[PDB]
Amino acid sequence: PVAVQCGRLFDARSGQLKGPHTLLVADGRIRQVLPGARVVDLGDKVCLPGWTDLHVHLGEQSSPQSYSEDFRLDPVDHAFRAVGYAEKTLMAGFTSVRDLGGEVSPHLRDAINQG
Amino acid sequence: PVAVQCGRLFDARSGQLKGPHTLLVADGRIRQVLPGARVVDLGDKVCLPGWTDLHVHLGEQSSPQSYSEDFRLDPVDHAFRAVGYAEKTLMAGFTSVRDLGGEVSPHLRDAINQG
Repeated sequence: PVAVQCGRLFDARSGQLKGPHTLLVADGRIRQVLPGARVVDLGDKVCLPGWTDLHVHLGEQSSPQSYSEDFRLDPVDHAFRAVGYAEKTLMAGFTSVRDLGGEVSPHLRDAINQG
Repeated sequence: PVAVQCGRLFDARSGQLKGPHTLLVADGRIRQVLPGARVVDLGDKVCLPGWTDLHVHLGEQSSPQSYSEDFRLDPVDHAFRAVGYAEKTLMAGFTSVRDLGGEVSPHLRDAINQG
């Protein structure tokens, strides 16, 4: 049960920035948004929900050697690179993505969901 | 029957440069080498036998896009390029070549021999 302390809350539904707020997190879900249990301090930070990227290709990245690469590399190499690509995407603030092509993402999703 | 007039003859067998000479050409072969019939003047030129290149690949040429090209191009394109490559080779003084790899040269040789 971790209580997160935020100096400023962004209301996605309306589109306005509210004042200080306290979020109660339990069981992986948000329980209470009481304005104002381990404590997390973010007093000097603007609090926002996680971002979603509705168009990504986590199995690949463009390079000067991209086109010649489609006959030399196996999907295992693409998975080994997608590990780092997914970590980079998560650290940038995007907690969800929609992948729009490639047969490694269904396996990457299964691996991520299993921890 | 064309008589070629040469100011200086190179003797390949011995390796020395001789003096003026007259070659008699008939039936695609050399008949007489009399020292001295249509006449060809090369008085200011050193005459030498045709050259041979014992290692060529007339079906290809190296380029920055060479490796990515092995999955996109068909042998017909390679033949169309080998036409110009063979003309360039012949004009440089090489009347014979030994080709050491590629399945277009046996067809190029047949085409050249047929005229």
